[PDB]
Parts: sequence; C-alpha cells; structure tokens
Amino acid sequence: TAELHFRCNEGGMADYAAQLREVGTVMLPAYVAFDAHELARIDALQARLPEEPVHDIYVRRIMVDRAGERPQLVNLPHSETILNLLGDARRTRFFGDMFGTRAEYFIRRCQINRMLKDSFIGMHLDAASNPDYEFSVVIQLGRAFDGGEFVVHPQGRPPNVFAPAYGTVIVTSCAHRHEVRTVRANERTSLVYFYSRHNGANRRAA
Ligand SMILES: [Cl-]
Ligand SMILES: [Fe+3]
Repeated sequence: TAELHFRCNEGGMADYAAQLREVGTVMLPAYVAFDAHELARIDALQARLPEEPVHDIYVRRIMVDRAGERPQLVNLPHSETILNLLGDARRTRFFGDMFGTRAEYFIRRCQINRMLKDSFIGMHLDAASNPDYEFSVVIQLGRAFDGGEFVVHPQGRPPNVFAPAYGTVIVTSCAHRHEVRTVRANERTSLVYFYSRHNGANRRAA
C-alpha cells in the first residue's frame, strides 16, 4: 500500500555508506563512481562479448561463480579489461570506504544483463547463488527505458524503490530480497557484480 521511493544520494562518502548501513541500498548519481568516458569504454567493450539467453533477457558473462567452484574469468580478453576498471585502485578505495571495512574484498561474479520489454526479475536472494556474497553493485548502461525499477524488500519495512538512469550505480546488501520490476519500454542494460571477502570456492552445494 506504501512504497519508499529514493532519488540518487546527493551527498558524499559519509552519506553513501550511512544509507547503505541504515537503508541497505544506495543509488549513486552519474558520474561519481565511474566517469562518463569510462562507462563509454565499458559499453564499447561489453558489446564485443558473446550473448546468451537467460527469451527476454540476454546475458554477457564476464566472471562466473558456479556452486562448489572458485570464481573464473570467462570470455577473454575483453572481460579482463572491463574487470580491470572495476577493480582498479580508485574503485577499490571507493568501495572499501563504502563498505566501511579494511578487509580485502573480491569481485566473484560479473555480467551484463540486457532486459527487453516485458522482462522482469522476480523476487530472490543473491545469497542463494553464494552465501558469501555481501554486496552487489549495479551500473546502469541503459540509455532510456520505462519501468524496470530495482526494488528491495527488507523484512518488516516498506519496499525501497529505485529508478535508475544511465550512469547511476546501485550498491545493495545481499541480505535483502530484491527484484527488478517489468521493463515497460525499449530495453534495460546493466553491469552487475558481486563482492565477497571469501575468494575460495563457492560454499553453495553443487
Ligand atoms: Cl565524468
Ligand atoms: Fe540479485
């Protein structure tokens, strides 16, 4: 009956980490985390990747993280170039502060999701793929679309609704169920990746 809609956080690091802490999700405005020319590069690079259906959602894998296995680079060489940006010193410091820990974090899984009109992502928990995922990061590469809100459903709270634009970045804790609502026009393209302090094998049973 009631849903809490969020705009991009207009503050700084102290504000970003506090919203992630209290709310569990924060949306950063373009182009704080990744500069526009960097997103332009990522966009040119991901196009070169092989696409597979997963048919109203098409997925371009960069890094896979199968049950019982350790994270694996795939679709070389352009996957690694994208990953190099995601894990460079600027981003490592940026998300290190964002998460509020000195501990080393690893990017375990990473892919481009291309969602066509009338696609959606039903309710789920990222922890179900890997119980050690702590945070998820989503970069919006979709130039223009309707619908497609990223919705988080924390236990005993109103849903938190995020409408993302090109260049925005959502950071969210994997402790909350979440979903993407129906895409209502053109297509919605996002780079999604997952952070864990564990770099060993995925403890989800295969
Ligand atoms: Cl910029
Ligand atoms: Fe998810």
